[PDB]
Amino acid sequence: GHSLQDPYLNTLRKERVPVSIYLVNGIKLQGQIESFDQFVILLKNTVSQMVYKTAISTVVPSRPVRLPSGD
Amino acid sequence: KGHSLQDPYLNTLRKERVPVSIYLVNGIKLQGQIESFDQFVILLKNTVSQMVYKTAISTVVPSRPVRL
Amino acid sequence: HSLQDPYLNTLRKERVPVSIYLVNGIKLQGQIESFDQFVILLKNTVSQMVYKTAISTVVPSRPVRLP
Amino acid sequence: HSLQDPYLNTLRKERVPVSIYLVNGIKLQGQIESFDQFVILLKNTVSQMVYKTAISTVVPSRPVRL
Amino acid sequence: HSLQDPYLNTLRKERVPVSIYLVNGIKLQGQIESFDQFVILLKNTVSQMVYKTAISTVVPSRPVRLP
Amino acid sequence: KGHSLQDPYLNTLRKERVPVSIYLVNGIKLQGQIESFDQFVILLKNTVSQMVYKTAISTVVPSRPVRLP
Ligand SMILES: [Cl-]
Ligand code: NA
Repeated sequence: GHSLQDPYLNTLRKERVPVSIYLVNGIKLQGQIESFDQFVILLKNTVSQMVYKTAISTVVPSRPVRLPSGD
Repeated sequence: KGHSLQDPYLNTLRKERVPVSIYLVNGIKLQGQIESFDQFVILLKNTVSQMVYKTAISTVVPSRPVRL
Repeated sequence: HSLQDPYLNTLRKERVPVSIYLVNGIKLQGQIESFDQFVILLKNTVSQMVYKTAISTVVPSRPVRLP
Repeated sequence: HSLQDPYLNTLRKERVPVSIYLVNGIKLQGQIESFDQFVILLKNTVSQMVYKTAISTVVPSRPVRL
Repeated sequence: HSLQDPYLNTLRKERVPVSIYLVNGIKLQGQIESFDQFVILLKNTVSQMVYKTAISTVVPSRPVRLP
Repeated sequence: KGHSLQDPYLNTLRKERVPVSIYLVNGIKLQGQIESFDQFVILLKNTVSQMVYKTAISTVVPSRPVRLP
């Protein structure tokens, strides 16, 4: 049922857009989205850290990105 | 019943481009307009469009009264 | 939902002033305008949509009918 | 289910005063009037509806056996 | 599930003292009297039912040897 | 996208006994090696042994790069 979530994350991934991921505790993670599934996002820099979507509040691209639908 | 209220409510905000605030469970206030949404996230536009997980949302507050 | 629906419907139909406390301790006040499985529309200055996942307790301002 | 329901039911039937602590740390107190899969109705001056998703612990004021 | 269940059942059967840390940082202590899919019943100085949704970590006072 | 990323990722950390830090939703940082895990919990071990609910985890951060899934 991720008809917007999946293509949006896929676009950020394919375009290698640096993102900020804000967590429910206010912490801010930064990096590039490497992969994701129903439950987690793999966010890359020094290592690739695995972020649980339950703990995410908002994903903020570092620059404007064009949604395609269909990814 | 859901989302018999939530969907038309967000869709109205979307179509009418109503300025809104989205308050998160940590207390953070996001501001902008609803660009689109699905079952689990809302895309909120301002300088970029940020994707907000509904799990993390407490309230959505339109900047003005909206119809149905 | 067995208990929520009648309880919220009584509050709505009777226009009972209510407080809704959120999981982070914030207190909202107003009246129930409508609801569905996942959200409550809380009226005052404007109608704000509250996600039930973010609600801890709903406290009426006066006693409400059984149930 | 197998523990939760009989436990809340016992508290309800025996009218045992309980404290319910929420995930934010706030303490509610009253007697459990009814409950379902999602909420507990907790009675004193008014009956307040508590979402189980927001509960940490239910602490009975006295020893209860199920 | 395949790990949580034998782990909790072992702590129960062997009356292992545990500390249960909640998502708000609060610490509960006691021994596990019983549990089901959604709650843990903790007993001792304080007797109480704990919702797993609110738990961050279960820290046994000594390591558990699993089946 | 991804199929199940979580299992092979946790399995690599488990099998290779890779030191990890697990950050919880309240900001608390746990450290150790992944002893085992299932769909809902992770058993972490070293200075303290403990069972962590995934519902309470924000991010798992390996101490060193982990092989491609
Ligand atoms: Cl009442
Ligand atoms: Na152990």
